[PDB]
Amino acid sequence: EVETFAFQAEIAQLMSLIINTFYSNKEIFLRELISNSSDALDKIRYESLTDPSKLDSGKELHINLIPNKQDRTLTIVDTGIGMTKADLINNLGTIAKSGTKAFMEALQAGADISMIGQFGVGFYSAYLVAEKVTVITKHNDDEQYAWESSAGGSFTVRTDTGEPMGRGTKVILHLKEDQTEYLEERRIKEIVKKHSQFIGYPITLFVE
Amino acid sequence: EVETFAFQAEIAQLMSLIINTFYSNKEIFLRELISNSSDALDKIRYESLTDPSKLDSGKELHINLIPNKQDRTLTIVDTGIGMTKADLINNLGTIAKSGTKAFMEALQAGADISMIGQFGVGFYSAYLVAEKVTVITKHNDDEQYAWESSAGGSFTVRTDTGEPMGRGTKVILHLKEDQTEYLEERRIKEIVKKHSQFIGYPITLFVE
Ligand SMILES: COC(=O)c1c(C)n[nH]c1-c1ccco1
Ligand SMILES: COC(=O)c1c(C)n[nH]c1-c1ccco1
Ligand SMILES: CN(C)c1ncnc2nc[nH]c12
Ligand SMILES: CN(C)c1ncnc2nc[nH]c12
Repeated sequence: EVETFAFQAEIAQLMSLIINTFYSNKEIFLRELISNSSDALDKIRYESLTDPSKLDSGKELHINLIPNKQDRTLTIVDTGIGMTKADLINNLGTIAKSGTKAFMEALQAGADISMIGQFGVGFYSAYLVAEKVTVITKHNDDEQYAWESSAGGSFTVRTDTGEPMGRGTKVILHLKEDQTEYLEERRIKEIVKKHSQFIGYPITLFVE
Repeated sequence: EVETFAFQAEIAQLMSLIINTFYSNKEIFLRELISNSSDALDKIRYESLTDPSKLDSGKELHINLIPNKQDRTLTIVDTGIGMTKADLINNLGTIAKSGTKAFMEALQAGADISMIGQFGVGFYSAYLVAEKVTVITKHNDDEQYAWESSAGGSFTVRTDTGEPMGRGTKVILHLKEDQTEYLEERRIKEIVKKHSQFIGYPITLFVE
């Protein structure tokens, strides 16, 4: 069963801005997603010090970058803390409303699209390069979900019946037809080397 | 009763490096502490969406910068999530060991002291400008503590019997005698305007 939800008007606005504004420096989407994964991994690691059983769903704390040309997807996989249904539908959600607003205001004031991360909404930078984003995620306290949006003002969530992931998050970027350079090994290596050099987790770039 | 603890050898190393290395761009300590406060405020705000009673210890989410020339202190106050005794003594602690190591390695490799934040140990940047740091903190689940260190390989923790703070963290920087410019309104304003422009919380600079 697939549930369909309306983004709040402000997030829809933001998504449309990212999609519509002419902005050539798109590569920053990857720094933002890697950094999102890094924060999710910090959080699970932190929680684990006071409750070791939080790691029963897997001990390795890592980030995998997985390009697939047949499918035209770039997937960022982490084993961080994962997201609950309430995060997907409500909490993220509420936090994104105020980051959006602040980010909008700063843009009017000459700030730049690359600064999206300072406003806690870097995940939406994925729409610089993706026509569709699917997010698979498993939190310890909850079941595995698939969230999905091509923007246009709505998203879906359903319980996921794919390969079970243990704990973590997979962001599957369905790339715009003119953004396939982000499937290329030397392009991804360049981008990681330039913006994500000091991430405190191993980042494995899978080959095709 | 005052408990005295030994820093792990690696944190002592890091503290000594920050204290000893010739490095003129000291102002970055303030961006790091403001950013620490911002993350503590994000965390309490996040937790509050699933448990509103977490805010019974105060609803305002803010950052105050308080200079005092008589005392020669600059205090960064937040109402974020606060720290428990276990954070002070163990958890921070364990997380700082690996950030330290990575930060050490990057420095050998030509990275710069200003990059300390990428390695989760920006709090120690306070020793660029402070001969002594006192940290007062209250977490919902625990009592109010005073932590204190002048480096030299040890720190103390005691239960604090000062003004009760509700919930949050006060970082009191006892400034080195040659670092009093950080007590000055126009200097602090300059620094906040330059490095902390987009923080998503009101930052009030108190006057003397
Ligand atoms: C990995 O997914 C996300 O970050 C996400 C989803 C699925 N909804 N809203 C968000 C979000 C909005 C702002 C920060 O995160
Ligand atoms: C506000 O205080 C701190 O950040 C703190 C204290 C009191 N111990 N270790 C830390 C710390 C080490 C690394 C990140 O945080
Ligand atoms: C909210 N948000 C950005 C996220 N939450 C949990 N795990 C994630 N992995 C990548 N992004 C994540
Ligand atoms: C670990 N750490 C950096 C901190 N934890 C909780 N509250 C804080 N306020 C400033 N820094 C904080």
